[PDB]
Amino acid sequence: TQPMIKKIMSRLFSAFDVTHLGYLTPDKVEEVCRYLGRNMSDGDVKAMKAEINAIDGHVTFEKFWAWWCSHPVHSRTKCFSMVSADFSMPYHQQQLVVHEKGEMYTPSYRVLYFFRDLETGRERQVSPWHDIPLYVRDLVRTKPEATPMNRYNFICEIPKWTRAKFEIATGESFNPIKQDIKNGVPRFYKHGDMMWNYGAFPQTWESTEVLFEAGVTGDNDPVDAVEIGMTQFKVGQVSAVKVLGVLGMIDEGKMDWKVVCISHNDPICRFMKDIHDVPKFLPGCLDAIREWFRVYKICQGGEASHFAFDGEFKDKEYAMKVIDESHNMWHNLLKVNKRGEL
Amino acid sequence: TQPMIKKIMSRLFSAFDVTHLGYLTPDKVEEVCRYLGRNMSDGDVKAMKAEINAIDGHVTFEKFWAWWCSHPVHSRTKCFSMVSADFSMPYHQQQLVVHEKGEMYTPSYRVLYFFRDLETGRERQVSPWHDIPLYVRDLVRTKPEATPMNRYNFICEIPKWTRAKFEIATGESFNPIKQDIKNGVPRFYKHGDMMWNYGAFPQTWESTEVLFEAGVTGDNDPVDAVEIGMTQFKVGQVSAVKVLGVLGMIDEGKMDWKVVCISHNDPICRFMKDIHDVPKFLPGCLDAIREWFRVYKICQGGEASHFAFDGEFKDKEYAMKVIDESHNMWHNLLKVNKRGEL
Amino acid sequence: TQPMIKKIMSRLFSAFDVTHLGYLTPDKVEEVCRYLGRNMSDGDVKAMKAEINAIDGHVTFEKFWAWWCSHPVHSRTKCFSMVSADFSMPYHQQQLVVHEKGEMYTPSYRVLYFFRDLETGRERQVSPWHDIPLYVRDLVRTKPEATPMNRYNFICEIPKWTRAKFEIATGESFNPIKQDIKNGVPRFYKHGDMMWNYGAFPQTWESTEVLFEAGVTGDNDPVDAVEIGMTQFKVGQVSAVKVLGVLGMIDEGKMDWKVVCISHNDPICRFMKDIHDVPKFLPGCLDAIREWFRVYKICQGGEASHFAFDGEFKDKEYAMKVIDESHNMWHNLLKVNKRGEL
Amino acid sequence: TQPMIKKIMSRLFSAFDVTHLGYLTPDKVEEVCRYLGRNMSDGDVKAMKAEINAIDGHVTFEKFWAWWCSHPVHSRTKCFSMVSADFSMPYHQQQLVVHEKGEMYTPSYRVLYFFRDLETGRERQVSPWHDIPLYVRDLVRTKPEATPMNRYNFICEIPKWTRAKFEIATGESFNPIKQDIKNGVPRFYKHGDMMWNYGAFPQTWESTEVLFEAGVTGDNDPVDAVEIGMTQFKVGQVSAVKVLGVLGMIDEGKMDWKVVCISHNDPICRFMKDIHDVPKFLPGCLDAIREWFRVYKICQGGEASHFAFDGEFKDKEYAMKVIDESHNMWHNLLKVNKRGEL
Ligand SMILES: [Br-]
Ligand SMILES: [Br-]
Ligand SMILES: [Cl-]
Ligand SMILES: [Cl-]
Ligand SMILES: [Cl-]
Ligand SMILES: [Cl-]
Ligand SMILES: [Cl-]
Ligand SMILES: [Cl-]
Ligand SMILES: [Cl-]
Ligand SMILES: [Cl-]
Ligand SMILES: [Cl-]
Ligand SMILES: [Cl-]
Ligand SMILES: [Cl-]
Ligand SMILES: [Cl-]
Ligand SMILES: [Mg+2]
Ligand SMILES: [Mg+2]
Ligand SMILES: [Mg+2]
Ligand SMILES: [Mg+2]
Ligand SMILES: [Mg+2]
Ligand SMILES: [Mg+2]
Ligand SMILES: [Mg+2]
Ligand SMILES: [Mg+2]
Ligand SMILES: [Mg+2]
Ligand SMILES: [Mg+2]
Ligand SMILES: [Mg+2]
Ligand SMILES: [Mg+2]
Ligand SMILES: [Mg+2]
Ligand SMILES: [Mg+2]
Ligand SMILES: [Mg+2]
Ligand SMILES: [Mg+2]
Repeated sequence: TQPMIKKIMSRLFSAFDVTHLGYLTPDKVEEVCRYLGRNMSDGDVKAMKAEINAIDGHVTFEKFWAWWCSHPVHSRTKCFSMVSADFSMPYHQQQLVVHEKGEMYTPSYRVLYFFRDLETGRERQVSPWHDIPLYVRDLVRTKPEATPMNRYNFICEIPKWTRAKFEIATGESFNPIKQDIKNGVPRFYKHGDMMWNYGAFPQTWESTEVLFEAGVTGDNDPVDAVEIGMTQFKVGQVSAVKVLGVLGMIDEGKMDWKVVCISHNDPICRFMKDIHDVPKFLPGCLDAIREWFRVYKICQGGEASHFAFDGEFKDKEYAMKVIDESHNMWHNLLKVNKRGEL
Repeated sequence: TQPMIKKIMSRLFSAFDVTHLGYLTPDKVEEVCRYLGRNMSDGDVKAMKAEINAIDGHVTFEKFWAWWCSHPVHSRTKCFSMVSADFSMPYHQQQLVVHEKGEMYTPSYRVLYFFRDLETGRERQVSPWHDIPLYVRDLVRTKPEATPMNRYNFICEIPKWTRAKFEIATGESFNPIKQDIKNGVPRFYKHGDMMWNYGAFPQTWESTEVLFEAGVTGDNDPVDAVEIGMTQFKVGQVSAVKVLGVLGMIDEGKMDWKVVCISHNDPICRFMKDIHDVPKFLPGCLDAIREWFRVYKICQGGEASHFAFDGEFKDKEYAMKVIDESHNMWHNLLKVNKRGEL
Repeated sequence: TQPMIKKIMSRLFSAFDVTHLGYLTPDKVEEVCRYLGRNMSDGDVKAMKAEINAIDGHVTFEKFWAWWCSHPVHSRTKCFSMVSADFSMPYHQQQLVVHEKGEMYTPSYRVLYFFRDLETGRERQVSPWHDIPLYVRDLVRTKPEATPMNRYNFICEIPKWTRAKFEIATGESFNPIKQDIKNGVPRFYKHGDMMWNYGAFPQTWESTEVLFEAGVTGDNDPVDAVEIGMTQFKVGQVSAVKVLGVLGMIDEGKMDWKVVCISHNDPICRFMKDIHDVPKFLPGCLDAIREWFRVYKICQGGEASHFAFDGEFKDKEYAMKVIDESHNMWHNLLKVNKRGEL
Repeated sequence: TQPMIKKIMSRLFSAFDVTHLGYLTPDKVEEVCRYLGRNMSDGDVKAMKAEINAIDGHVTFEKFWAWWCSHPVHSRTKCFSMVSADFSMPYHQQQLVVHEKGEMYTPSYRVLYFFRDLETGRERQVSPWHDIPLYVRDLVRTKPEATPMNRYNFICEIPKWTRAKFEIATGESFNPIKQDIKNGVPRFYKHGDMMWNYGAFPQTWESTEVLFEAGVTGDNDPVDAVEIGMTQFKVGQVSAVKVLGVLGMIDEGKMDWKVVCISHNDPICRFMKDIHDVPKFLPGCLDAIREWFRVYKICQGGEASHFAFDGEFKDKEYAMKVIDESHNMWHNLLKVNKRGEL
């Protein structure tokens, strides 16, 4: 009798009121009985059609539900096994829900994430880091099996044209987004605005236990992403992106890959197929990204950033390896060592 | 010990070889034992670490698999419950696979559909009509809960700029795509080429038992769709589309809605938000569609088509109602009345 | 006193009524006299200011014009050389004007072209064939001198998705567009609709006096163009296109090049840089174009079309050479031999 | 005998060597004499053909030119009026040429502009401010007379994602672009990078003699433009833009309009039709522009900028009026008062 069962029965009802009259015609009443009764004889069935006929007026869904719930929970469940097979969903869709706890630009501000199970309606808090899938996987993959997958979830921490340095709080339960703290106050970029959507990939971690080719360990954070599309995102907004390449930034002695990606919703996504297409269609974009990350902390007392491969942006095949490997590291962190907070 | 278990263990292994060295270092050997052994003491554990140390040379995944499979299937399963929770997929992705049975443009030609379970690797034949989801539902829905869904699977039967009249064979098991037969020969449009991708929505049916507002029943086929993007699709190709509106075509006395939609991969999808945007950005497109469907059978001995609403293209809210209701009709056809073939 | 002179004086007037009060303030009246009066005697300047101050009410432009036209043709002549240098246009822009003489789809239908000189206001009829520039040349070319030009005027005779075979009438004075006549009636394609904007390049001619490399002479018509953008054009509409390549069609034994081009207003024009990009971004488009032109006359009793280079689409460099050479032929036809009608 | 005459004769030559054999066949030699010779005596035509036939080897253009230049200035004069009418260009296209005088980021750096007359080949230095047309006007306007014009030349001083404050030097002859000087050194924005292409409209001037509606005079500079397309421009690059709206910025007590525009080469230009479409397709763009200009000088010791209309972005109709009026002011500055340098 739970809300999940009610939705199943609601879809069942629609198969007998396809045109949404709002009620069951007499013919439809006999038909839903012939259907529910399929794993019965007439003993429990005779009692069923007689019961529904004795309802007063139009058999609305609401009255049909009432009739259904009035039966004994055991006998219901026998025929319900058929109903459930035909009318339950393949999987329960989870709606990502975002809530703010004010006040923005002060240390108290948080962006919290929840799941709303669309079948049960139950809400639970989740971690944008651990619980948002890194890979966007269709239940039924219709794109041809030849073309390989390139659809990643990107969590936007810092929208295009802004400079409040929001971050997934790796140290707090459920890892809400917060504003980073620098010199005791909420941190704003001093160098200038972030000129692309900036954020991170969920279910990745720049491991402090891994010696990257560059001779350093990781910066202890989710893998960083720069989304170069034309649309400004909201803080905490999550959207599907295509990975194009990656910059081997070494930041304060830690590996700090910067993945270049573009929203699958951008008008030029189709035409950007690897890192080399970015100079062709967005000349100066890669140079500006490399330079911004090279110098941005200098005005803050830091030093110029170093880069592996002499600052070369590696291609997408390489970037997806980097992401895959940080997914493994994240598996080791959360699944194996049970660390949900740093 | 099945292929599904092997993939689970392969992802497990990667969490202890994150950098893909191809083997387990000594430290990693102790760690995978501390992990597998978490629901054990030392009795079954002592036997475990001793067993893995006694492997010769580098513990490759292949040797790790061998060691794992050599244990007694019961004791394995106790710790495996933990492994399965951490490293099994949320759901099994199904790869849509298409096979042709030649020869094209003859009556023998068929396009068959299969599912390849990507975890088990098992293939089964499926119906493009019944088994391809009508609605494209993300497991975790990241688009904000306010913006409503508009992502439908479109099965292309007739590609842009062609005239071989392929159709889902509603009368055959597994409903392969075939070429329609007219006057004893494989059917080609006489009027001209189809100038947009033409096909159908899976899990819909223009019910022969429903009296549509127009005073007729349906044409006994899946709901028809015209995809107006610039890209030509392959025969049988399935892709995600956005519904914009619908034309109330009455064809030979049957309701024969023609849904106007556009590929979510087209460069101008973002800008087309309802049926009214089509004349703005694709002037003449709606007029040509209405006219082509109005007259195309006349040169074949048929009559001009009629249209409800005096030929008005209804908007997307209306088109999605039409699609929703034909989904209900399809539920009644397949689930309730158990008809997989017409 | 021409309307041309009036517009010059209107622009002069605006330079002293910059915010468009609609009239001259006293200080502005003194300033326009000091301007008109260099280099004249103080006698003529003071008398000039006096003539204008003696105007009744507000010195609107319309009254300023009146004063000017009443002024003596002598004093005018000396300063007007200055005025003309400062305020005359570099060249007179001609506005293309299109008029129909009904009735459409009958032999009487004509689309006529005119020029309206925006400075003199005089309208004169012109030939879309002879008088519309083949090359679109900016007065000041701002694109870098490195980038070679690829901006051509395309005259649409047959809009996307239509089949009325309109044509520039090479045989009639001013070469209006008419519907071709086949078998005594206005001609419609029997094969199907034209699925791209179809038309011709002005100031070109497939010479009947030239033996093309293919061993045949030309089809005696302007060079044919297929514009593959997503937007449908109106009959007779002229717009700027980018040339991509050309198909060496031989039609009924005559050279009948089919240039592939795309509108500079199309959303994907920037990404289409040569003929090879068409299969990348519009798969099937080239094949469909070749096939349509190969077979369309067969159903009319004609023969399959032939193609040079085995049906290969030559690239944009080759296509521009063909166009340049047909431009030379047109120069010989019109300028040298004075043939405006065939 | 000018290089201008040589190009005329080159085009004439091509009209008799249409396929570019590179020389004149005998029949073509007779034909060019019959052309040049109307209307002359048979004596002069036969002697002319004889002069050219008496040429050694193949009559290439280069030798044809030689023959022409040696011909007697009398006979030339009579036919050349015909030649000039048939083969001279409507107007001489000027190619914009840009030269740097290093060294960049020092006070010595200059970007100079030239015109190369494509017919005469003569190069002369020009002012990007005065000599580049504000309005982009086609010789033959093919867009329908209904559509009003919205095609302006934009001079980029500060490319997208940069912060070197380059400026048209209003104080120097020919008004080269230089880096602004602030506090004795070449000026860089302290606030951050300019996140859109920034520059100015040629042939405009924010007059110091005009009391703007806001109750202040102008900032004595060309009108400022922010180009919001996705493509980064080079310093000094000139390109055609579509005007969308304008921000009524008051900067240090002076009127300092900020016109919002977008490149006619941008993929989404067609879809942006007025200022209201910018929030539809580039959310946050307007807010970010207003805010950047509001605060950027504060970190330099300056004050927040003021805005007329409470910071509202006025629409494109209003923006074009502002531009038209600043064009009038520029006419008064340059043409009437002869001020090319401030
Ligand atoms: Br050009
Ligand atoms: Br224009
Ligand atoms: Cl998880
Ligand atoms: Cl995918
Ligand atoms: Cl910082
Ligand atoms: Cl199903
Ligand atoms: Cl959705
Ligand atoms: Cl048919
Ligand atoms: Cl025909
Ligand atoms: Cl190009
Ligand atoms: Cl010729
Ligand atoms: Cl500054
Ligand atoms: Cl517009
Ligand atoms: Cl002024
Ligand atoms: Mg940080
Ligand atoms: Mg980070
Ligand atoms: Mg960092
Ligand atoms: Mg980082
Ligand atoms: Mg059919
Ligand atoms: Mg159908
Ligand atoms: Mg039908
Ligand atoms: Mg149908
Ligand atoms: Mg013809
Ligand atoms: Mg033609
Ligand atoms: Mg032909
Ligand atoms: Mg032709
Ligand atoms: Mg300045
Ligand atoms: Mg300025
Ligand atoms: Mg200023
Ligand atoms: Mg300014």
